[PDB]
Amino acid sequence: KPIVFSGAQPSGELTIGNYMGALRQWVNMQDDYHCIYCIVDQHAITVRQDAQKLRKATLDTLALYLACGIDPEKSTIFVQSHVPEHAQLGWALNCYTYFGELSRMTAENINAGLFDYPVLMAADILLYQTNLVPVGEDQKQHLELSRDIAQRFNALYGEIFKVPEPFIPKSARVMSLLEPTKKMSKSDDNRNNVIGLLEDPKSVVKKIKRAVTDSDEPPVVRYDVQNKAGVSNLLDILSAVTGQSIPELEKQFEGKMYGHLKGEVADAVSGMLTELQERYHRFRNDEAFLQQVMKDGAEKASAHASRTLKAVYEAIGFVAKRHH
Amino acid sequence: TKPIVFSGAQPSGELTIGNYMGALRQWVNMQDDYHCIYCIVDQHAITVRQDAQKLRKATLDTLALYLACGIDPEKSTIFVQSHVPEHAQLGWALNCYTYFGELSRMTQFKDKSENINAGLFDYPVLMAADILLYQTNLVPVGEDQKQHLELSRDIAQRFNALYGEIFKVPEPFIPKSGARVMSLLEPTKKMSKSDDNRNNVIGLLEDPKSVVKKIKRAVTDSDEPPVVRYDVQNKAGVSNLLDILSAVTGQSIPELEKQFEGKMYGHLKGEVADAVSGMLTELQERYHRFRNDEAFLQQVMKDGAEKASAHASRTLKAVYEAIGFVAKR
Ligand SMILES: Nc1ncnc2c1ncn2[C@@H]1O[C@H](COP(=O)(O)OC(=O)[C@@H](N)Cc2c[nH]c3ccccc23)[C@@H](O)[C@H]1O
Ligand SMILES: COc1ccc2nc[nH]c2c1
Repeated sequence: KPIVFSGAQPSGELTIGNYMGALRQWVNMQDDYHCIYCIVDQHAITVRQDAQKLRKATLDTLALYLACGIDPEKSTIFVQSHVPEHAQLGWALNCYTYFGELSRMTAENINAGLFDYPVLMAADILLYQTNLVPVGEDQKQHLELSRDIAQRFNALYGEIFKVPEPFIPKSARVMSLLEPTKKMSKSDDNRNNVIGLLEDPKSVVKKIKRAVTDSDEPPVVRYDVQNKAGVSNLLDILSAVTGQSIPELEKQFEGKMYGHLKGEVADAVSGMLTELQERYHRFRNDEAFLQQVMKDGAEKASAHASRTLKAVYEAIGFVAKRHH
Repeated sequence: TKPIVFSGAQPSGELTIGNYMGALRQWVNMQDDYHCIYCIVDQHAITVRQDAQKLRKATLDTLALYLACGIDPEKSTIFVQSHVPEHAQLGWALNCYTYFGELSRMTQFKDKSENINAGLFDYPVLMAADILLYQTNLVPVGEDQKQHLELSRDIAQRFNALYGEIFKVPEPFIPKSGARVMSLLEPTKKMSKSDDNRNNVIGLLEDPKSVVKKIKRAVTDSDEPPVVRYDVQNKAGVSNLLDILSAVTGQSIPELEKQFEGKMYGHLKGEVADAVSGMLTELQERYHRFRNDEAFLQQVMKDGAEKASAHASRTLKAVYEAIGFVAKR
């Protein structure tokens, strides 16, 4: 099976765009690939965090990924800081990364971590002999650096690393509720644009009801991204939840207004979210289960990570560690 | 418990008399008075590109040389940096509490700057992690590491202010003489352990006969008559020789100045060559005994890494608890 590596930020509150797009897709491909999910708490501290919130957010992220359907028996899920090999390889790879490359990544009051984290990101991927990396547009420059580091290192010492590839195929279109041209992003400043995975029925209704549509006369529920971005976004969201086709939904809403569309979308999204929240709260409230998931995952990751690091360390020419 | 001493040296190039006077000499003398931990910093060495076989050999060379200088494994903890994962772990964490401007302003980074890698830029942060891991009180180094040591104090204070008494704020221990030994043919420049011109340097593993010839050819000055007195502006070479003689013998500069009244640079150089040649002969005798005893070197690295890991993990656990990571179970 090809190895897939995904970094999960313990800070990003996931939206329905994250779930119905990328996540639900990957939950269904756990028997096709050897998937690795890394909760990146060492990346998170590049921005200053409240200590207690970061600890909570780490566990919130673990429970939500399990709630979405990540299976710790099939996939490997773990906390980044629990595996020392990431930092160990991170430093080694600093020495085979040009300063110019990090300065070219798109002044003196910035912390060194925020400047230097793309090297740790490269080490995260290269530790596990990774074949595929699903990235957004924003993470593409980081993957190229990881690929350039791997090729540069292999040219000097032989075939130590796999040169990773991006996962090209896309999933599910979910746009922002008040700016349907812009995609629904977890990083969005305005939260009225997004529907979080842990939102209750009343909060979704309020946000869906206020979603921008259009001033067509008569009002007509038809798919058209150019001219009816808002109405089209609501149909896409409804299609993603229920599995019904857009033309099937256009037939369903024939002679119906936007208020009735918005009601069916709110009803459907909350039906999906309520099952996901049952799972979330059940996993999140069981500390013994979360501890056992983290131990097994870190144990799995560390076994594989140490094999690569030992080869990296042997190649560079360090004296081998004495054990007992 | 005793206050803690930590220091380290790179296994790259070949250690000089400069490295001995500014650091190793103080390391040997501190062993009973304080709890001493000394480290071979192979992770710092790879910031400059090494041959793989040369790096492995240089690590074991450096270990043997510590032992030959008088670093006793029964008194001090001696280990290889890469054998303790906690150095890289804390190093990353301290990156997030170090400003970019602090690293870009570094003298040592600018001088070292074809292969300008991120490790060379990020060098002082890992050095801070080396020191702060062991609750270090004193750091015996040469003058050229003063700026690096300032940053690890700043980092320690900055972190402690936010999270409490996690680190000790370390203090430099720079010697009165031999803190900055200068090049023999270029006494305005520091003696390096990777100088292209080898005649600038007195290697610790260099043939004493060859070392005596380098001292004889060391540049002095055009003063008429020749006078042996300390003056780094106008008499850099003579001052460097007086400084070397002071540090080997333990005698002060004014003591030596009186001793050389009415004498010239032939007497000065004869004394320096004699004192240094005798020290390196004895040092190299002990060296080959330790260096060829692989089982002894294997046991020192094992015991040292074990002692280091126990202490380093105590500090890292508290750092990780403070910053808000979920603890490893
Ligand atoms: N010409 C000279 N005259 C007098 N002293 C000198 C001369 N050249 C070097 N030194 C001193 O020798 C020690 C080793 O330096 P390295 O370059 O091996 O290695 C270095 O420059 C350190 N960054 C290694 C290190 C890494 N982590 C640490 C933590 C604590 C202390 C030291 C370290 C140093 O103390 C240095 O000040
Ligand atoms: C890029 O990752 C790393 C890893 C360990 C480190 N220690 C100091 N800087 C570091 C950077």
